[PDB]
Amino acid sequence: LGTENLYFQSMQVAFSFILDNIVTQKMMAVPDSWPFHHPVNKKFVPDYYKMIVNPVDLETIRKNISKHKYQSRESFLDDVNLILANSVKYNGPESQYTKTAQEIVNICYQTITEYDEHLTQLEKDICTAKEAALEEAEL
Ligand SMILES: CCOC(=O)Nc1cc(-c2ccc(C)c(NS(C)(=O)=O)c2)nn2c(C)nnc12
Repeated sequence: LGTENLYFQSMQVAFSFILDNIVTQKMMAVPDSWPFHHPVNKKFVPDYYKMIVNPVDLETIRKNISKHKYQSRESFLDDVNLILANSVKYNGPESQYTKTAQEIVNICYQTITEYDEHLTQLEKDICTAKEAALEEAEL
C-alpha cells in the first residue's frame, strides 16, 4: 500500500508549504526589501555577476520551494545565508543593502526557531501522555 512513500511525500508537502510561507510572509515583508525580491539586474548593476559567484534572491527561492528542491532545513538555510553573504561580499558591512539583507536573514531564523520550540514542546507532551497511559494499566 506504499504508506512509507505517502508519509515522506506528505512531509515534503507540509515543509515546502512552511518554507513558502516564511519567504512570502516574513522575508518579503521586511521594509525596503524590493531589491532582494528578484535577481540582481545586470542592466542596473553591471559589476554584480563578475563579483558574485552564487547569486540568490527571494523569488528564485520561492520557485525552488514550489519544485520541492529543499528537502532539509540546512539546504534551505544555505540559500538564505547567501542573501547576506553576497551583500557583505559585494557592498561591505556598512551598506543599506547589508543592513536589509540582515533583517531578511534574521526573521527567517526567528521564524524557524519559534516553530521548532512549538514542535519540540508538542513532542514532549506526546511522550508524557505515552508514559502516563503505560503507568495506568500497571495500576
Ligand atoms: C551601492 C553599490 O552596491 C550595489 O549596487 N548594491 C546593490 C544594488 C541592487 C539593485 C540596484 C538597483 C535595482 C534597480 C535593483 N533591482 S533589480 C531589478 O536589479 O532586482 C537592485 N541590489 N543589490 C543587492 C541585491 N545587493 N546589493 C545590491
